[PDB]
Amino acid sequence: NIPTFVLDENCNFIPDVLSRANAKFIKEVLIRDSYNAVCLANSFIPMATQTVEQILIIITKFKFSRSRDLLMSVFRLGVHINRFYAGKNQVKHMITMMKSLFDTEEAMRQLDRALMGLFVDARDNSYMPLIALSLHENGLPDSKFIKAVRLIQTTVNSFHNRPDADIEQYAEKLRAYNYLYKIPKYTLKEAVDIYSDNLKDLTIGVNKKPTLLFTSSDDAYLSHIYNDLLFLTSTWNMIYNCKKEIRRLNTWIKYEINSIMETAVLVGFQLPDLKETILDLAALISNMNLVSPDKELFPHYKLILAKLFEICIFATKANICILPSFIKGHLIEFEDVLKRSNDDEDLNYLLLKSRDSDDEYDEDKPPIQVDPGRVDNVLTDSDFFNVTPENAFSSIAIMPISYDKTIDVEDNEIQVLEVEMQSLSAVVYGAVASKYGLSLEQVIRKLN
Amino acid sequence: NIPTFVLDENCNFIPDVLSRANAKFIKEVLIRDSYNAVCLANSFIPMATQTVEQILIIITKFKFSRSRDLLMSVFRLGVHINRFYAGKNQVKHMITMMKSLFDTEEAMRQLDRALMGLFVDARDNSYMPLIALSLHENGLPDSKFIKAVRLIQTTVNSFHNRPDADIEQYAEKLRAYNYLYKIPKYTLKEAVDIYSDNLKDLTIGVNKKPTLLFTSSDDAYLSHIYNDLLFLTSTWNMIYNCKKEIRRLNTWIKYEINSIMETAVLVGFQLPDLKETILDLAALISNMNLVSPDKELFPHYKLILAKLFEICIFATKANICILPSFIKGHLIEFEDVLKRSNDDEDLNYLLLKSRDSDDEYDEDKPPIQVDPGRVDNVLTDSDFFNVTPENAFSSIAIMPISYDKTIDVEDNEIQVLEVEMQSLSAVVYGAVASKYGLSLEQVIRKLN
Repeated sequence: NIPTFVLDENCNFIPDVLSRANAKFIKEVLIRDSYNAVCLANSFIPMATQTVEQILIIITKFKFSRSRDLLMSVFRLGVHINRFYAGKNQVKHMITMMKSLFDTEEAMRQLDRALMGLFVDARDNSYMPLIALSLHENGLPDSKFIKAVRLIQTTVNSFHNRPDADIEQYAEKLRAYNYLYKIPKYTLKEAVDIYSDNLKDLTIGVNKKPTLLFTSSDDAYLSHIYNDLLFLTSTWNMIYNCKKEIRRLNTWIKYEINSIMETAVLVGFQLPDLKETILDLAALISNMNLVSPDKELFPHYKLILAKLFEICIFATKANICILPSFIKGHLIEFEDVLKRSNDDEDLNYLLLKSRDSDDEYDEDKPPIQVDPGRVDNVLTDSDFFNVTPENAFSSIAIMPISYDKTIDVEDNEIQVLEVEMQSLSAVVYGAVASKYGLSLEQVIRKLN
Repeated sequence: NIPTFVLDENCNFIPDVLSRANAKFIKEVLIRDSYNAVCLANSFIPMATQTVEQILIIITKFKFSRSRDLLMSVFRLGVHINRFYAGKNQVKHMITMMKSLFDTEEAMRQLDRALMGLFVDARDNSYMPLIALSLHENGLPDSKFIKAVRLIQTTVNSFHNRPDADIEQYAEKLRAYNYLYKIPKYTLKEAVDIYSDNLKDLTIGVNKKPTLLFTSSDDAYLSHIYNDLLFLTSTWNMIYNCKKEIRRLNTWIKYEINSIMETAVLVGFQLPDLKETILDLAALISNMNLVSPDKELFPHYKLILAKLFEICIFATKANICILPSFIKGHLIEFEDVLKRSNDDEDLNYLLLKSRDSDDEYDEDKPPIQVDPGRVDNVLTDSDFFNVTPENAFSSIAIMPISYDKTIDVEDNEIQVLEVEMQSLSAVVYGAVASKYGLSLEQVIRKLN
């Protein structure tokens, strides 16, 4: 389904948005079909946010399937940010090009004359505010676009409308370079050919004013203006919806960025070497949230995405299984076991194999991993945890981690219990203790 | 790459876990490569949780990509629940089979005799705690298993060890029906063939006592015991880890189920006809959470999985774009706009275009969708929302919805601001109002 003209060596990431190195990382980790889908979803073609999501399928090669959960979130975010940035620059140029059609009195009077010609039998003068005065970036939201097109369509009894056979199928090419564009009911293939070039030009950002039929000749006057107005209104509606979709991307991005902070902290539980990277990430997101409501956030997006790719690359090279949901589930279990634990039971007993465990063979004495009275710390498993000796005894990056537990329903309101987890660091300390054969007290004693 | 024996028409879901209609739904919405991967990930082959995840890729046919976000979470959960159930039943049988090898006094004396023979030159009696007394379901965790195999390996100085040709690559087939099994350094291909059969039977659940080479032959005795002890210890280590992984799945499932409640609520924003289904889901999850620890939760898992599939099937039939992350992002933006608004700006003003908005054409008066002073309510878009007239004036299923906003860092500690969102219901009544040509006031007055 992928058009060859959206193929790109950098997966269509703008240099200002993502580094060459990071763009290469994406090609390294995805299977061919997924890479091609990302190319299309990240391409110059205007599309609604839901269309981006349908196309965007992120599938890693088998090698990197261990860190899919992380890579998917980050890559998705990157596509959103890229479309946001690219989109803004694109619609700006579209506005400049479409505005230039009638930015002189002579061009406006030409349009005035054409409108007068087509609307010669009009019931009233509604074509002025609905069409004539709405050919700008705020002029034609969906609701007003529908009315404008219906009004144009009433003028078919003022000229001999003889649509080309199969013009509907013929005009389908007008979405080749633009999936946001709503194709109106054109009548002339001659007109559609011109609008095809116009729309392609608008997407590419070609420095060439749009062509209209009624300003290229004098022939078949009214049918030419009829099709031209359909083009003008649909294209301005498309431009309006570009601005709307850019707003929708911006809104999503801010939430994706705030929510991924917990993801990064959870990754840092599996790979504590990332501590400084994660804290740097937190500072970047803090600075982003500090900004006044009116301002442009892209510079923050750029830095944040870069920092997120640092985390992905490291996590991928570590070759452990990055499963933030699995880790959080086990942090919850740890707190629950701790909460129900007895008083001849400290964290050392709960988190760590006893030193002479391998001397125990009694079946009624479950070893620690299957003992419901102790903790199966998945971070003692080499597939879920690694740290260098240099960072083994540093504090971890931490933020408040909680989850809401559904406990009742009152009519339409679901009741929950917030479970705040405040002893999380212990499982990481327990992982270090296990790796290096120490007690918890010994590990903690690394106050430094 | 998928083994032939794991291909299945119900995606290897146990009937008691998932209905045949729901298994068919899975087959309907996934592409073939994804369906086959799910078949393997959901198969009787013992695997570590991380191995399951590496294999489990959920890819929808393009027709269903609109709801991929929901389907991915529910199907993943389903596989986890299935593996938990199947796994518990399977390891119980494995234990019964392996236990039956030495459950009579005559069988025990034969083993003791075998043991003394092989360990004739042992330098202590550690073969008793490490091996003889650890042939049970709690006997051989990884740390002990390593020591046990190392001890067995020392006995090659007590017999003529001439390992078969090409045995270590030949033994590779012992993981065909078991990916959790650790393959030890066997020496005899006659041994490996017996163990291949044993392991295949164990995974399938064949009511047939395993075979040992030293109790089935006479020839070259000591090398037979040597291989048999490697089989016994590795198989019991595998059984122990089965128990461990079952516990890991159970831990993960509880968190997936609690977290998906919010996902379901968000889907209900887009599809309020699901309100009663969502409130029933909350009651099921509440019941599950009520259960004292640690009882068997599968009856609850079963019901909850079936209720989630109801949500999936309805959302998919609806053919709208189900993006909980996107929706939550826009709930957050609505809150912010609401907070920034003044007393001249009521919800009706913030959420709905004015009556005569399509008469307005001034460029310097941005229409509602691109006006930063008002809300672009994505639920007025037919791609994101639908409801039947019968449910248009029912209140939505609601739960507390919050997000942590990262605002500062000090040392290793990340500081956040909890943002709890009130008035979320208004975006739905705003969608209803827009859908049916009503004011917000006209909607809210009709609510109970």
